[PDB]
Amino acid sequence: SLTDSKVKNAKSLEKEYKLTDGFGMHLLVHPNGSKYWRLSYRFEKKQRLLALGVYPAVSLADARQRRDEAKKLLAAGIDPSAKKQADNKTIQEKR
Repeated sequence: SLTDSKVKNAKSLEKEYKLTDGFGMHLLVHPNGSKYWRLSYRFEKKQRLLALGVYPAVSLADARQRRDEAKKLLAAGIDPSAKKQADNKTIQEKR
């Protein structure tokens, strides 16, 4: 399971790598320096990858919330790629 500090302190390498958080979610740490939240899921029923947002715009807590929302859509038979992820307000945006 990831922590805020592991996420913050992860450094880019030569090639992209994934830091897994569980339940299909990972942080992609890209050599471009950017950090992407992603969810692996199955639907229709191929394996797919969902973008959940960009750190630090989206925190680890925020990413887990967006994962949860995607799992709810999946459970209702809705492809979670149809969702505008930004409609999930972040904890800071809430402020």
